[PDB]
Amino acid sequence: AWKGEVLANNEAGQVTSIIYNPGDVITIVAAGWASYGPTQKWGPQGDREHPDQGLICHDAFCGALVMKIGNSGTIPVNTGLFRWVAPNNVQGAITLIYNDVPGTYGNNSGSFSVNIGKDQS
Amino acid sequence: AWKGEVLANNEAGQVTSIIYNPGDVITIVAAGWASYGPTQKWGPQGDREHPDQGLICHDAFCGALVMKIGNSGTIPVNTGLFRWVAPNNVQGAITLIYNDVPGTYGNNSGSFSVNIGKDQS
Amino acid sequence: AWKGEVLANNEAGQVTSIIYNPGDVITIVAAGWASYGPTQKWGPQGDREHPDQGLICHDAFCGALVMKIGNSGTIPVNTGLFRWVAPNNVQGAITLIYNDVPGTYGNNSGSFSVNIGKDQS
Amino acid sequence: AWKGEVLANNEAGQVTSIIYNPGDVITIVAAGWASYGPTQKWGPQGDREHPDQGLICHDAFCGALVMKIGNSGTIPVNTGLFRWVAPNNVQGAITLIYNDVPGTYGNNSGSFSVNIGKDQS
Ligand SMILES: Cc1ccc(C(=O)c2cc(O)c(O)c([N+](=O)[O-])c2)cc1
Ligand SMILES: Cc1ccc(C(=O)c2cc(O)c(O)c([N+](=O)[O-])c2)cc1
Ligand SMILES: Cc1ccc(C(=O)c2cc(O)c(O)c([N+](=O)[O-])c2)cc1
Ligand SMILES: Cc1ccc(C(=O)c2cc(O)c(O)c([N+](=O)[O-])c2)cc1
Ligand SMILES: Cc1ccc(C(=O)c2cc(O)c(O)c([N+](=O)[O-])c2)cc1
Ligand SMILES: Cc1ccc(C(=O)c2cc(O)c(O)c([N+](=O)[O-])c2)cc1
Ligand SMILES: [Ca+2]
Ligand SMILES: [Ca+2]
Ligand SMILES: [Ca+2]
Ligand SMILES: [Ca+2]
Repeated sequence: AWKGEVLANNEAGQVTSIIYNPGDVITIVAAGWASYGPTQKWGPQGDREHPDQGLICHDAFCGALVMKIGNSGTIPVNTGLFRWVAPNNVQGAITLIYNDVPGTYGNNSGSFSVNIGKDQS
Repeated sequence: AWKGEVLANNEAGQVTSIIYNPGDVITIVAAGWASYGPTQKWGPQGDREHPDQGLICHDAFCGALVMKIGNSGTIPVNTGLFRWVAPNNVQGAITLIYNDVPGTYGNNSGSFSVNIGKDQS
Repeated sequence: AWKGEVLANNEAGQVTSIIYNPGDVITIVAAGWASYGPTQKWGPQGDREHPDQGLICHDAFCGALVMKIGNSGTIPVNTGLFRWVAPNNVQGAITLIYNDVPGTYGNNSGSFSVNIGKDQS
Repeated sequence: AWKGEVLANNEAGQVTSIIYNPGDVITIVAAGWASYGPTQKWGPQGDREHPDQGLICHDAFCGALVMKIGNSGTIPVNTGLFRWVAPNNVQGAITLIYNDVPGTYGNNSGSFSVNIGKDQS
């Protein structure tokens, strides 16, 4: 399995040790408190009240945890995924990213602690 | 595995199908939005700003997800637990509970969607 | 998980650390060479040519690996069990036993090397 | 997971649906009765009394179950593999094969029933 920190200010995202292959089943658990700028913190589901002003993922709130798998678009993670299977032709290294507007990561703070494992299949 | 809803207004908590036995390894993923009363919602980590005025679990925020295993005290769950093992002499049915002050559940709303599975061991 | 040897000459069998609980999924893999008395040795399926009379397990060949769960009757194991759930109401420690006629274990020789693990469930 | 039969008389072996990828943990359980020509049958460990000459796998007995991962050399399987990680740099489809001398498969008979699954990792 993989365990590590995803910094909210890391615009390129945190590459994991997990290479998602066809057929794989994965489980993700994400925890902790982070900010996209304000003097408040939100969990891995982000800020349900903040407008989307050009987020890297339009299917999750500002300040949410998302991922890319190889060459994929952003996929919501939020608090995690339980025994999850990717779409046809989605494969490669999993990168975890804090959901924010491109070029606005410099004022972000905090992190999420994330676990990923491959399940039985 | 078990999947189900934990209602924020359910003071007795939601009993699951998971009977935790000595040696078991479990994974929990919790998601969603709930309130302990106010016209705002919080995720399974609850409200980090709200004081503890007699919460059923003093190790988690008001509005967080917690659990009991058989005859145990409350144990924080928050967003989930990854490949977790219980203390010596903690065993029995897992019950999931919204963290609030006893007798104050009537104004709560929303729910968490929760998955629990037993891992390889 | 558990790994150990089951001696063919051990009439009482080898009690393991694995406690089979309701709902558990287990995998067993057994290997090696043993005899119920002749100079030949057989694997964990035993001797398909030997008559069935007086064996501790009528549903496996003489020289096969079998088990008990708690105080159950004998259950065939043979080369192993893949992601197995008990079809009967059984609970308790797994004991591994060589299948032979009671009182005839003293001329037996060799052993099986066995792995047991609990699977995801 | 994959379940199927490996015929002893099939020199090319049975290609499975399981693609072994770097880091995968697999479990294999094999059962049944087969012959490399004689009237006797043996289990998936084969015949411990048969000489080693000309077999497709020098590290297993004649009549044993072996495999290839992609275009690898033969790898012993015997009764199975418990939570196994490839110790060598191998990737690709698992092919299951009966261990015999090339060109001598036509007098073989019987089969092994095999389960393969990917384990948690
Ligand atoms: C149209 C517009 C106007 C103001 C901003 C803006 O200032 C801003 C700055 C951030 O650090 C930030 O994290 C976000 N966000 O999440 O939406 C917005 C961004 C876009
Ligand atoms: C000492 C005191 C004063 C006011 C209240 C109180 O009114 C209250 C009511 C709730 O529904 C509720 O969910 C909580 N809480 O989470 O703390 C407090 C509770 C205790
Ligand atoms: C050394 C040894 C140990 C066990 C056996 C053995 O299993 C055996 C011995 C007998 O006298 C017999 O009549 C039969 N039978 O009827 O199949 C089996 C045979 C030899
Ligand atoms: C009448 C009769 C027929 C078959 C057996 C018999 O099956 C048997 C099995 C053994 O493992 C064993 O060790 C021996 N023995 O050495 O005598 C006999 C035992 C008795
Ligand atoms: C029907 C059949 C099929 C295969 C065998 C067999 O494997 C065999 C045949 C031989 O002529 C021989 O010399 C040896 N050897 O040296 O061990 C083995 C024996 C019989
Ligand atoms: C010189 C020599 C010695 C041993 C073998 C031999 O091992 C063998 C193996 C077979 O599976 C088989 O089917 C046969 N056959 O029937 O001839 C022979 C083959 C050739
Ligand atoms: Ca920002
Ligand atoms: Ca309340
Ligand atoms: Ca005997
Ligand atoms: Ca042959």
